[PDB]
Amino acid sequence: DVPVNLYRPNAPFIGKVISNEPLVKEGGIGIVQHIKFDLTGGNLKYIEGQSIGIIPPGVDKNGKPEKLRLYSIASTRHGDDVDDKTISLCVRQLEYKHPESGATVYGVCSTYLTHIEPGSEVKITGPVGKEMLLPDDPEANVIMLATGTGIAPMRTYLWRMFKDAERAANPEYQFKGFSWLVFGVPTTPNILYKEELEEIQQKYPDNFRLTYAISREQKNPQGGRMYIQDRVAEHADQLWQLIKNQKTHTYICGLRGMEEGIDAALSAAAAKEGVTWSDYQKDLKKAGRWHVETS
Ligand SMILES: Cc1cc2nc3c(=O)[nH]c(=O)nc-3n(C[C@H](O)[C@H](O)[C@H](O)COP(=O)(O)OP(=O)(O)OC[C@H]3O[C@@H](n4cnc5c(N)ncnc54)[C@H](O)[C@@H]3O)c2cc1C
Ligand SMILES: NC(=O)c1ccc[n+]([C@@H]2O[C@H](COP(=O)([O-])OP(=O)(O)OC[C@H]3O[C@@H](n4cnc5c(N)ncnc54)[C@H](OP(=O)(O)O)[C@@H]3O)[C@@H](O)[C@H]2O)c1
Repeated sequence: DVPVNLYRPNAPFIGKVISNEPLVKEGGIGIVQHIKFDLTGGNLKYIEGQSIGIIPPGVDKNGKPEKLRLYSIASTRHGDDVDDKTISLCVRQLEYKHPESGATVYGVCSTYLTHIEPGSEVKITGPVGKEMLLPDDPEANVIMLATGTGIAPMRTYLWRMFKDAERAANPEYQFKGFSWLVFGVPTTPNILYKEELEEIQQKYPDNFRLTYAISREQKNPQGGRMYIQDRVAEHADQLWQLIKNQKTHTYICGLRGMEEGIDAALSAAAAKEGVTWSDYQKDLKKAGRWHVETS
């Protein structure tokens, strides 16, 4: 049922870029682009939470062809236009200062993508992944913890759940549970899809909660910059109480250094009721209700 590897690296699907739009507003840090590709002419199908690979042109320092890089799909299975004809990505241009050099280094595939022009042909593979799938149960509770581009799979869940056109297209999935997104980014201008996320909260106040952790505009109780683990700590009991429901699913996507703080917070909450979080968590993973995707 779940589509996987309809296209592989040795024979990728060649899709055409339809649009490449900026997501970081003025005054924000870095570049993050929402890129939409045309899937017509191929049979690439996918579902929420999956990823696709992108093979950039060129060779590496050793003269070897560039390998694919994975990107979390940012659109629902129907595409942003709900026409089953496209797929979108949320790509940050990777750039860092070279060790003891000061010179900025630019990621190969992400620079290629963020600067790509509409009409360009791109090699796509996939889809891949069965670790971040959304429950078919419309009554489920969905906790979403994300940082930066980790918002990608969350957008696919939230759009399917709350977009008017999606609800009209998915008679089998009329969401009426509770979803809570805790999103961490450095600045307000960096809140990806801010306008749309807030529109959902306004229209579905009883079904969607939105919490931000803005590091350059907020500080935690300790005086440090506000990060996602700080928000989880702040609402640890509320989160634990929700997680206890057998119908609750939790999704974590973003940097590889966020789970540690998250676990510390939930561990203290569960310990109050004589529960060892590490063990409970293991059981949640085994049951397919604790979804993590970081790097
Ligand atoms: C399952 C999955 C989903 C992903 N989803 C997304 C997504 O939705 N959006 C997105 O933008 N990215 C996503 N990524 C990351 C993506 O796959 C690429 O790794 C990213 O875009 C960088 O690739 P690049 O080709 O631009 O950089 P490359 O040319 O491949 O350079 C990367 C290399 O630079 C070095 N490096 C990286 N960071 C630093 C640093 N901070 N300091 C010093 N050295 C460093 C490392 O040696 C690294 O191997 C995802 C990754 C995976 C595994
Ligand atoms: N499938 C996957 O494995 C998957 C999928 C999608 C994304 N990703 C990963 O997620 C990352 C997205 O990064 P981005 O560039 O989009 O992020 P970003 O916009 O630069 O920032 C995200 C926020 O996280 C903060 N942060 C730093 N260390 C943290 C920690 N240990 N715990 C929690 N927050 C921390 C940052 O701090 P400051 O404000 O102080 O800078 C910032 O506010 C990528 O590196 C990508 O590899 C992985």
